[PDB]
Amino acid sequence: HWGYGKHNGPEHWHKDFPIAKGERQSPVDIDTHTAKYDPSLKPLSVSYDQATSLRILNNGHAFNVEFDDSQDKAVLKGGPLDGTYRLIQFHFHWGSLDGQGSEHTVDKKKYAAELHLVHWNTKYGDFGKAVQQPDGLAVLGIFLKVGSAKPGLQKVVDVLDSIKTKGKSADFTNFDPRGLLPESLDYWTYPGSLTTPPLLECVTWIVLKEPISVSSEQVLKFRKLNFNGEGEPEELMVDNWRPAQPLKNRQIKASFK
Ligand SMILES: [Zn+2]
Repeated sequence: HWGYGKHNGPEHWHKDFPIAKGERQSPVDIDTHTAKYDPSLKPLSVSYDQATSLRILNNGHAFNVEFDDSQDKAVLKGGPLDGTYRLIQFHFHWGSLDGQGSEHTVDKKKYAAELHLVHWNTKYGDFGKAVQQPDGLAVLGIFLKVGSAKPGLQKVVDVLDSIKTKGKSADFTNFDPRGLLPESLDYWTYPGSLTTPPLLECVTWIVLKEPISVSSEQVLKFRKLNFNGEGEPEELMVDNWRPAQPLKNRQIKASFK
């Protein structure tokens, strides 16, 4: 099965998922000088006040913080988007070392980690139908650098001991994802894909320019998670990132000058 090891990592995924070599794959390098300001983009609207988190799950590739997406409770709209996109989960990608871990890069710079807040277009009814559409998902990507602690991340960090291994979940109610956002909502946007198999080309990416800072202790706790299940040989969950893919026939647009 696919993963992030030498024998099953990103360079192998195309054998089971040929779209891995497709025309709109993610992540990409964001070349800041080539991205063009688009004055027709609108401000992002991130409306998370009524978010209902439910559970946190180690799925063997990352951990997902899952939300109730059966009503418009936590939604993303505006920016490049037409319509309303409902938050279903967030997760991170991170490195074994502070100098790598992000999926997107900025002028080839790798951040220590990257947060993905995943939303689906309500016009398609359910996430499973949305991923079959070219405008099915909107993913808000936020870079993490190591410095000061992010207070709003600590509740996530502290539950990780209870979901160490693949297949473990824990109750995770009343978590406010607003505590993971930077000050500015300036962003880059482009059409792309899921960054894990099945790699479907269904995502409008919105990548924030401003990173958030997390502490060394916080990222060290991410690195104590395991890819394996309980009772199996320990393989630390680190370096769960796909590298940048060819931009091909795409333009990255900036919301800011
Ligand atoms: Zn992701």
